[PDB]
Amino acid sequence: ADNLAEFHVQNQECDSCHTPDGELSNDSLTYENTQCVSCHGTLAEVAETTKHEHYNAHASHFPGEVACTSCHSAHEKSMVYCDSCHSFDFNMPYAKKWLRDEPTIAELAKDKSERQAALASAPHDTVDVVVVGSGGAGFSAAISATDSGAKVILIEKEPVIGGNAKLAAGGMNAAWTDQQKAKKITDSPELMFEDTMKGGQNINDPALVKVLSSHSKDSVDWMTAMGADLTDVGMMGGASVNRAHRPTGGAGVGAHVVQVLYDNAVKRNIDLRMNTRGIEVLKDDKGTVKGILVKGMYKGYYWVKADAVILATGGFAKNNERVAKLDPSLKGFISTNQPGAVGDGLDVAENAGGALKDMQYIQAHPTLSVKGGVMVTEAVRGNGAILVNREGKRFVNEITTADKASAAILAQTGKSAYLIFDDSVRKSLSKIDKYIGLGVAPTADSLVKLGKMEGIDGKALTETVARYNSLVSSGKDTDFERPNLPRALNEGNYYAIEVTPGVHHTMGGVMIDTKAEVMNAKKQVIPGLYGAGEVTGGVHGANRLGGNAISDIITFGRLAGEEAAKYS
Ligand SMILES: Cc1cc2nc3c(=O)[nH]c(=O)nc-3n(C[C@H](O)[C@H](O)[C@@H](O)COP(=O)(O)OP(=O)(O)OC[C@H]3O[C@@H](n4cnc5c(N)ncnc54)[C@H](O)[C@@H]3O)c2cc1C
Ligand code: HEM
Ligand code: HEM
Ligand code: HEM
Ligand code: HEM
Ligand SMILES: O=C(O)/C=C/C(=O)O
Ligand code: NA
Repeated sequence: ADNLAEFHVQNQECDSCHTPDGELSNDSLTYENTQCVSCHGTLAEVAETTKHEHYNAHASHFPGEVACTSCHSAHEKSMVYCDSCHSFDFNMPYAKKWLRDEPTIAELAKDKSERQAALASAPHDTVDVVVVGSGGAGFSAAISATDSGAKVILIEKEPVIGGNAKLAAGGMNAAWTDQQKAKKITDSPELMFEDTMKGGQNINDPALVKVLSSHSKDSVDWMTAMGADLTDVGMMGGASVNRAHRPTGGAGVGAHVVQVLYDNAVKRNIDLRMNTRGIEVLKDDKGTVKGILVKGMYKGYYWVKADAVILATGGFAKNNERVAKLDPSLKGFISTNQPGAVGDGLDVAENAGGALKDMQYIQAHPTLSVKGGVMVTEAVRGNGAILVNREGKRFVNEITTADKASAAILAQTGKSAYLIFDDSVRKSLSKIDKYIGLGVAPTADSLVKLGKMEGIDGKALTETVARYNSLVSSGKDTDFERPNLPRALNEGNYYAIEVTPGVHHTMGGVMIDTKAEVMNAKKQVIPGLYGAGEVTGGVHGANRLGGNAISDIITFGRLAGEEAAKYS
């Protein structure tokens, strides 16, 4: 067969997959996937037949109900979504190499003669709020607005939900939570505020950070009330105390949080449309939003009439060309992001009249696994790992900010460093088992062996750990002044993860006020237009603190959802 449909049509009718009229049920291909499931079983059940020791196409960390058509198209060869970050040994029938080729919003100007057509038609739907983007902000905003009584349509341009949010690992910052107090941590919203302002070099908009710190405990409560487990509280860089909340044992905060929001959305029957890209915010003749034109991958262009559009589209850290224009030093770097985190949501906010701010501050995460091409959480260092260079020496306060950590690693020989930890660190953070599973955490029972495996002087490495452990014992890092020394690295085996900075987060984005309203260049609110999450600028100034983005998208998404419901 040349394609999956052709393969099946040797012994099946078209309506084995299609509706009776043959029309695609919708852009999520809900009906069609239901047919794949009716014969092949759920994803879990498919997974059983495709196990590999350390990976499985059908049993991934992606939350929500991942459609089969996310990777298996019927009438054309299709791409494996995991190939956008990994290079696992897959043999998907009818596959084609991963290649993201999505027109920019500007390029879709080529469809004027179909967009105009769409805009002249009746709206496909009429609701109160359209939320664009199914990351943490979008889901929060959809839920929020629905809880407030608004009818929402939540759209997602990828075949899968979660954006970058589902990849999040280290934690969601919040101060003065019950979760913290359960752990004997003392903190305060003013402390979180102060950490964030200095972490962002005082570029941050103070009123936005006030929302961020003051709403954080509320955001953690809200999530917890929805089913989230944010009881593990870890240390992230640039933080005075542990406040990065995450699931018990130190599991990824992101997949979990997005999973909860998704289940909550499903429970509220929120209309969630996959393969549906927001293209252009529609304004009436008085300049308030009147809807949004979207491009359904299978239904084409259509618009939704709504009083409020909440842009929750994430950042542009995967778009290296845009990143390079704003920060020429990040050009050619690998990104930790999902494939569609390319800034099309900012273009949509900009075409609507939203002004942008702080675009030039683009965060590189210091520790992208060299081997794996994926983010290794800062929580690894927060929980006690150290960084060592090829020379086998520490060279930086590993819990400093992402900007200082990146520059320090890039100044090491080979422009990469090694996270070094033991079984005590491993065991304190379950997320580290995911890296051992990826094959990116080589291990050995001695640092000499470990260094010889990775090309780190073993004897230097061994002295470095012994030196580090002493400092942990004495309670002060006089070498690099790492202010939190949670654990000696002397339990069980030792592990090394080769790391180098990757593009990660765009701290710049659409200008919003404390009600998450998008402002134009003359600082005027554009009625009905809201922005939440990484698509906004001003929250994190020049350097976002680890944990603050997940705090931010829940806080701002919830807030946008409420404000929009209310605005109506
Ligand atoms: C690998 C990784 C791990 C991270 N770990 C952490 C962590 O522990 N703690 C932390 O604080 N931060 C962490 N971060 C940062 C944080 O996850 C992100 O900032 C991300 O969650 C921002 O959330 P968001 O809702 O704004 O956008 P995202 O979650 O990126 O979601 C936005 C959605 O919008 C969709 N979209 C975009 N444009 C359009 C359009 N025009 N139409 C329709 N849909 C559109 C995108 O496809 C995407 O799904 C991590 C980021 C990465 C990449
Ligand atoms: C878009 C929807 C579907 C997807 C993504 C899908 C997935 C797949 C794939 C990847 C294969 C292997 C093809 C090959 O080896 O060349 C396959 C085969 C098969 N499919 Fe599907 N399928 C879908 C719908 C269906 C439906 C509706 C039925 C039955 C009515 C079905 C029954 C089968 C059978 C019987 C086989 C051969 C092997 C087997 O499962 O015993 N599939 N399918
Ligand atoms: C000869 C038999 C079939 C015919 C004539 C047919 C017809 C079509 C048409 C016209 C479309 C595009 C609809 C649009 O763009 O609006 C489509 C898409 C689609 N069809 Fe089929 N179909 C057939 C069999 C199947 C089978 C056997 C499957 C799955 C095993 C399937 C699954 C799908 C899916 C998932 C889509 C969305 C796009 C894609 O993945 O290619 N169809 N089909
Ligand atoms: C219930 C949802 C899905 C169904 C029914 C389906 C169906 C299938 C089937 C029948 C096979 C052939 C494996 C075998 O049985 O020999 C397969 C293989 C495969 N599918 Fe799916 N699939 C689904 C979802 C997905 C998703 C979401 C992705 C990517 C994340 C994916 C990517 C692949 C890959 C990469 C292979 C080859 C497995 C390997 O080489 O280990 N599938 N799928
Ligand atoms: C269905 C699609 C995918 C599959 C099956 C998959 C598979 C895996 C596997 C097997 C691991 C090792 C730990 C574990 O077992 O979870 C892993 C880790 C990881 N993957 Fe994926 N991957 C997929 C897609 C992606 C994509 C598209 C990205 C980036 C956008 C990504 C980012 C990561 C990261 C950052 C890690 C490190 C551990 C963590 O944060 O949990 N994965 N993935
Ligand atoms: O877990 C991490 O390393 C990333 C955190 C962040 O980007 O906030
Ligand atoms: Na931003």
